[PDB]
Amino acid sequence: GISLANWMCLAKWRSTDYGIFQINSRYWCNDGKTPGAVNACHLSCSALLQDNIADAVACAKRVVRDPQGIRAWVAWRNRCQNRDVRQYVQGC
Amino acid sequence: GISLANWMCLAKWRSTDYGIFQINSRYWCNDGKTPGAVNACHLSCSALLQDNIADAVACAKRVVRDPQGIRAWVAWRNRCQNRDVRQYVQGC
Amino acid sequence: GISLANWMCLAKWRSTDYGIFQINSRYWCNDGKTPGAVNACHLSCSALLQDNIADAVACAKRVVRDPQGIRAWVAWRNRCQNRDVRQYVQGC
Amino acid sequence: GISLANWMCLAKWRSTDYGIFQINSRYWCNDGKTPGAVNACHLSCSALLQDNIADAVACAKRVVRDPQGIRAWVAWRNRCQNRDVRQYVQGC
Amino acid sequence: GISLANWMCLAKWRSTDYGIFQINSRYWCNDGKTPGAVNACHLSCSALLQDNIADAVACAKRVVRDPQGIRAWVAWRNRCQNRDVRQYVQGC
Repeated sequence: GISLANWMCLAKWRSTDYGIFQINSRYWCNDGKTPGAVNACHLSCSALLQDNIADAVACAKRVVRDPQGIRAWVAWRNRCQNRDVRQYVQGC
Repeated sequence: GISLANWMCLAKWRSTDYGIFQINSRYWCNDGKTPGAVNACHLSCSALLQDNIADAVACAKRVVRDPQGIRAWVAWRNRCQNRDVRQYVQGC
Repeated sequence: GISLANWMCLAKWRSTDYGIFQINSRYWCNDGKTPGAVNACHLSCSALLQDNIADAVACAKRVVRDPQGIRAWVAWRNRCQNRDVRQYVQGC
Repeated sequence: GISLANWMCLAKWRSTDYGIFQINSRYWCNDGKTPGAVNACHLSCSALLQDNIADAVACAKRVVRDPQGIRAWVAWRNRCQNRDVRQYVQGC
Repeated sequence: GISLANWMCLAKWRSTDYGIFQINSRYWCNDGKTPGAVNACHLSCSALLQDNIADAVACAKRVVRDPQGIRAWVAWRNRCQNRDVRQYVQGC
């Protein structure tokens, strides 16, 4: 992931030292984010998958999906209609 | 994940030292986020999956999904209609 | 997850040292977040799944889903209609 | 992932030293991002997959998908129509 | 991934030294990005896949997809229509 380290040492027989660390930080910003909007989809025998990860830091993900065995998807004579469909997405 | 360490040491026989760490921090910001809005979908024999992770830090996720055995999805003569469908998504 | 450490040491035979750690913190901000809004969906023989994690720190998740054995989803002659459907999502 | 280290040392028998680290940080910015908007799709026996990762730092992802065994997708005489469909995406 | 290191040393028997590191940072910018908008697609027996990675730093991804075994996709006499379909994408 992330590893930081900061050291100082001295010996004897003025000083003003600075360490400033700023990784994912935001200052005076107007951030905005709008991932993954879905509208008016028709799914008959179908899959939709989304990872809408908006801001992760040092995050870990592990996935196993459908290792083994029969999948059958069958469709016939289905009727799907979208009419006058509008999507406005404005992550301003 | 995230590992930080800070050390200081001295020996003898002024000083003013600073350590500032700012990882995912937000200062004076106007952050806003709107992940994963879904509208008016028709699912017949269908799946929709979303990870709308908005801000995680050092988070860990482990998933196993449908390892083994028969899946069958069957659909016929279904009628699905959308009419005058509008989605407005505005993560300002 | 997250590990921090802070040390100081001295020996002999002024000083003013600082350690400031600010991980996921928010200062003076106007944060807002609106993950995962769902509207007017038709699920016939269907699944919808969402992880709307908004702000987690150091969080851990472990999942197992449908390891084994028959799934069958069957639909016929179903009628689904959406008419004049509007969704407004505004995570300002 | 990310590794940083900072050292200082001295011995004897003024000084003001600085270390500034700014990795993924944003200052005075008006950032905005809008990944992965989906509108009005028809999926008969079909898959749609999206990774809408908007801002990750040091993040790790591991995936296994459909290792083994029969997939069959069958569709016939399906009718799908889109009429007067408009999408506006404006990540300003 | 990314490795930084900073050292300082002295011995004896003024100084003001600076180290400024600015990797993926943005200053005074109006950045905006809008990857992967999808509109009005018809998928019969088909797959659509997107990685809409918008801003990753030091991120790692590993994927295994469909290692082994029969895939069959069959479609006949399907009718798909798009009419008056307009898409506007404006990552200003």
